[PDB]
Amino acid sequence: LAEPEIAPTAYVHSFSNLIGDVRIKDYVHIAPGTSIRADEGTPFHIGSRTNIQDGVVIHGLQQGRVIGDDGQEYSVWIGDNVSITHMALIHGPAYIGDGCFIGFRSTVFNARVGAGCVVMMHVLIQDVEIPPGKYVPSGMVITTQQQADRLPNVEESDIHFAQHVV
Amino acid sequence: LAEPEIAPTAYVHSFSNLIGDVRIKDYVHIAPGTSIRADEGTPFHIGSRTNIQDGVVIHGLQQGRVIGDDGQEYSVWIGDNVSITHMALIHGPAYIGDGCFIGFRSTVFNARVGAGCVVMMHVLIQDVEIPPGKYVPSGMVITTQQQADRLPNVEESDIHFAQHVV
Amino acid sequence: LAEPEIAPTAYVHSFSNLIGDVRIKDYVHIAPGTSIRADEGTPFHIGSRTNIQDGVVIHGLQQGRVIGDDGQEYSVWIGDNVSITHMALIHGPAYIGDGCFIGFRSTVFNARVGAGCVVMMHVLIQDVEIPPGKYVPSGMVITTQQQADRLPNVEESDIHFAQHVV
Ligand SMILES: [Cl-]
Ligand SMILES: [Cl-]
Ligand SMILES: [Cl-]
Ligand SMILES: [Cl-]
Ligand SMILES: [Zn+2]
Ligand SMILES: [Zn+2]
Ligand SMILES: [Zn+2]
Repeated sequence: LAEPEIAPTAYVHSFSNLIGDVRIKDYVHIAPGTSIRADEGTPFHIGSRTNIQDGVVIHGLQQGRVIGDDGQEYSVWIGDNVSITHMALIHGPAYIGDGCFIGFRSTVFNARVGAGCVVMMHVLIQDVEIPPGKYVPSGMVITTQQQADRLPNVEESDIHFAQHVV
Repeated sequence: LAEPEIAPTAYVHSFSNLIGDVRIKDYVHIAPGTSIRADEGTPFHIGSRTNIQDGVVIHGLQQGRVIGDDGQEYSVWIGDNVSITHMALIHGPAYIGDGCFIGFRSTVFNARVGAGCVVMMHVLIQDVEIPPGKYVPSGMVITTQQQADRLPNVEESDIHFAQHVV
Repeated sequence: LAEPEIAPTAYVHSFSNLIGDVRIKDYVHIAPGTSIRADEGTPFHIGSRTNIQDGVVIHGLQQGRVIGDDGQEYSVWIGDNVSITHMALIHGPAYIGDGCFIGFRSTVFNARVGAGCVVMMHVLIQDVEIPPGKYVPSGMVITTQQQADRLPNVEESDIHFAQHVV
């Protein structure tokens, strides 16, 4: 496999299982207890200032890609200023836009989550595109575009909540 | 504890925490980031060509067994050609039949899942017997036999989905 | 960081990622595959005879504390005789009282769970106080005090179930 590209100012805990063509940008913080393996789906991108918390798995299917902001194909693209919180599963093909909060134990698989979404806890997002700036309440199972298209907009209190957590 | 029995053609990543009387058959693939410990409930069986993905825990209660295809008691029996996908929890006593797909973050505990089931994501299956060839949609919490007995049959698109993932 | 205080009779598996001011009392059993890091929120308390099972993460927010039984502030307080079962997430600020069962894949975050509760599988408890002696059925997402105030009392069969698991 290709080697990870780890920006000089990124922090990757030595316990993180980081493998393959994972392109990690400035000031990223990858916690212990994480698995970020581009051994099937590849490449991955993790944007600047993004935090990957303990218990997260990031993996990808061999087949299936999203377009990154650079126009290249990725198995997983996670933007800048994103929080991928404890036990989240981000499984390629997946795009998560800048500034998103992905709350505890939530999954994004075969999906695009627009910039500035606040996804709460114990959520499944699969097989859909979530527009930018949407809020997903805890426990929601979003598997159809019809559901995704009904989601509420992020409110000030949702932004406040996310900022408080991270 | 007894030692694992690892078939010559099985692959067990060195990071896997594999302990006790775990009987692993031909062409099994056990990923890093897995825990498969027969230190309480024992023994375990993992059938040929089965894949155990990163984030899975397989454990068992000291008391409580299922009958394997060989007539012996097991804490956990997982058949041939099974996919135990990321973050699944298979907790003995448990039987999972040949050809099952167990989707991301799903749990099987004190239960039997018949051959050829397609269990989707964020599912709980507990205290029930799922007949062969049933589909469990994402997010379902199955804790009574009445619920298990209402499940739909696997359709071609469910089989196609599972094959595409694995 | 301060060092953990590990009681002489506590068992902490060498694979456990245990960091910071974590105060572990008599006869505690911490499994492999656990993460218990007081590197942000701190301190933590884990009471006597409590079991932390494989797959659990215990972490805390930098800001936000609960009052322990000793009157001191904690990020996470887990009482005596508690079972924190596989893949549970206990995230500070959090208080879990003596004798609680926290079932598989359940989360307690920014919440107080009174002594003697039986919390089942795939539960979220967030932003609430659960009174002592309440039962939370599997799959419940408890995010408001109104929901918490409707919970049923633990019955003999719930106690029997918990004892049987642990
Ligand atoms: Cl973390
Ligand atoms: Cl999980
Ligand atoms: Cl894997
Ligand atoms: Cl354990
Ligand atoms: Zn995968
Ligand atoms: Zn167990
Ligand atoms: Zn945390």
